[PDB]
Amino acid sequence: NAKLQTTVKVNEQVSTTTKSVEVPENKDGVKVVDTLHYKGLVAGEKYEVKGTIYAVNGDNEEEVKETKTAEFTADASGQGDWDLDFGSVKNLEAGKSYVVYEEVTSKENLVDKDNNGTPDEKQTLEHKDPKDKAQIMVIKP
Repeated sequence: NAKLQTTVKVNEQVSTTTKSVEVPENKDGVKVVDTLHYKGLVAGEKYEVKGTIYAVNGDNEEEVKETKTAEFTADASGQGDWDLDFGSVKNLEAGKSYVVYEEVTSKENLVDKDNNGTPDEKQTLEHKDPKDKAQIMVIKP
């Protein structure tokens, strides 16, 4: 029911579903922000987010380059955007591609998974797509 899509922004360049940003190499730092587009969350609840940047060659993810955790609050309508700011990310190398993965977990138990009338499980979302262009940056010279 709940869905998570993501959009990576590098400096002012924004990846889309049809076009990953091609970013001129700057090993001293490029600013990376990932927007989480969520739907189907519980209004006003806190959620813990863990974002990861991986070097990606095909479907195979290589090393983790960067990690960032944060706590957000779900919009009143249970759908909206969160910005996870990785800050200045170093040593993204020309000729390589990097993908952002997101993991979302409610602070509180919200799901009655055991069908006992009581929330007993956290609501969990994830977007870990190595082929999602919207979450990919390509570094160029």
